[PDB]
Amino acid sequence: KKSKLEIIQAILEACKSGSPKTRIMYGANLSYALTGRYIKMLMDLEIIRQEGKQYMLTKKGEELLEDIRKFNEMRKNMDQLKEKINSVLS
Amino acid sequence: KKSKLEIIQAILEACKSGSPKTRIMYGANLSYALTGRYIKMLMDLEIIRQEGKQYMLTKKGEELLEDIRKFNEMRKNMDQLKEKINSVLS
Repeated sequence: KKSKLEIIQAILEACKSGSPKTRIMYGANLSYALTGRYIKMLMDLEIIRQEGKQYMLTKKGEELLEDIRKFNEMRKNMDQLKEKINSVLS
Repeated sequence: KKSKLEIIQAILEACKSGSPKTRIMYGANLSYALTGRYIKMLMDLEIIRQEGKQYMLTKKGEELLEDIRKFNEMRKNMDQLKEKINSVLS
């Protein structure tokens, strides 16, 4: 099960190069109805924008996606360092 | 209440420049008996060593303390980035 942040990241990743609603739906593993609710939320915050049937990232959305990717990389490195620490103590 | 890792860090920080048992006890906020148990554990793992009445870090212990400090800094930066992300989404 994806967390709220993982759902948002999936939506932004799809919108990075432009994406229709159905692609966003399957990418975030959401019902069609829930996909609409997330899209509306992100559009209201001006994180994504719409061009015809496609959804794309705004500059704000691009920066947000970058921050999320950076956050996930930090988590990965932290988890690995924790394994290093634990190996020394056990 | 300190976590196990916070207790260990407090002990290593005290041992960095050499420390008697009582100083370690108050630094880690442990009973005298528990302080002895942690000291024995770290000595068995060769993380700390004893010179007279003083306890000091071994090279292994120095590296461990550095890893813990790095880990805590990573956590701080991660928490701050999470605040940045949350501010954009709310």
